[PDB]
Amino acid sequence: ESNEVLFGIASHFALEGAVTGIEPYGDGHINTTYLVTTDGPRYILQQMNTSIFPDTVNLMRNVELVTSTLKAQGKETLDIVPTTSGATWAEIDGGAWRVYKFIEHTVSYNLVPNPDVFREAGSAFGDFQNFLSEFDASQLTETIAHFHDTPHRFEDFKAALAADKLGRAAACQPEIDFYLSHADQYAVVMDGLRDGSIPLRVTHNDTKLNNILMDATTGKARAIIDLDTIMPGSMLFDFGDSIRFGASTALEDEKDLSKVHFSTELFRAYTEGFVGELRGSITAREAELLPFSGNLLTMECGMRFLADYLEGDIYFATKYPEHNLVRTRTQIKLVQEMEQKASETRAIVADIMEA
Ligand SMILES: Nc1ncnc2c1ncn2[C@@H]1O[C@H](COP(=O)(O)OP(=O)(O)O)[C@@H](O)[C@H]1O
Ligand SMILES: CC(=O)N[C@H]1[C@@H](OP(=O)(O)O)O[C@H](CO)[C@@H](O)[C@@H]1O
Ligand SMILES: [Mg+2]
Repeated sequence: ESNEVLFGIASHFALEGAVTGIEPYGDGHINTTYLVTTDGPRYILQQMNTSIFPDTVNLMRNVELVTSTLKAQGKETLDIVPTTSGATWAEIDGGAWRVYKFIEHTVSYNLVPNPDVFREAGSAFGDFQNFLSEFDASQLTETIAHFHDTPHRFEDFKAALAADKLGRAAACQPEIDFYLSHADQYAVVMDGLRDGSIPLRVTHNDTKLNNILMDATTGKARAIIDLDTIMPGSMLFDFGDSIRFGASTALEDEKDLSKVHFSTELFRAYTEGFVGELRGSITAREAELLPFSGNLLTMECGMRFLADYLEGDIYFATKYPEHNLVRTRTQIKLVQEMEQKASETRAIVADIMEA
């Protein structure tokens, strides 16, 4: 957007300084995020993606509930900056906008630099699961239906495949056939939720590493951010998605596949932190499925990238024509290694569960 428009958006909100700049910020794929610099404090300005989140009112009700509950326990969270009229967000010229205080003195990662960071991530998201269990499902309505319903995601993929809108399928048969051939594996968690053998828990559902901010001095988790997909699910969704993004030795969109590997050391680090917090609640069946949840969420995210590629990149932000194809290829590479290292990851979980 133009500065004129963005500065105009900013004037709707109860900011506490003269705005000097509003610049695109971050590696989030969904909302459109800006850093607001002023003569004092910083802010994050976001245009919410209403094609993905059509029910802005319900989305903001969830964010308000989660954040206000954290605040009421003296816990740092996202601080909504209200409109100058006291609302939690603003509809302006057909767009939905919100502002958060910029969370200061923090660092974040798109790639794990060492095991300690990822262990801390595990601890933080494990703790967040405990926090979220204080809510019952009825308080947090789904912001996106079938969000980690992998069989449903596969129906979406198959439809995108069959339509082949852009004729992109011809260049990615190996990737397509990978997802088609794994179709038998996609229902394991949904089946478990449906018949009661996996508990339905309130979950974050987007636990990739760059949705948590760590303190720049202590290295401890300061705040879990990107609260848009908090809703009922399985613990396995949060665990698996974290492993997907953070147990890789490479970026999500790394072009050079030789750099992309699944790290059992990073798997162990995260699991130690995560299970460490949830040992009192984790069931036998959840523990059994922890390794495979890595596979599952990586395949789900990968199929979604490839579906988006086949549909002309309508869902995820992209920087170049092949971006989603590049992303799907890292996810496949990771799953190939997770399959190969299945016995090691089983052993790692078994080991951590006793200790
Ligand atoms: N309150 C905040 N303080 C500092 N940084 C933030 C804040 N909120 C978001 N960010 C940064 O902006 C990025 C994108 O925001 P996010 O809510 O994750 O958007 P998306 O939904 O598009 O992923 C985050 O990954 C993080 O780096
Ligand atoms: C609401 C939504 O679709 N979020 C996506 C999206 O997360 P963001 O933090 O919003 O960029 O990109 C992820 C892949 O990087 C994917 O796993 C996730 O489900
Ligand atoms: Mg995000």
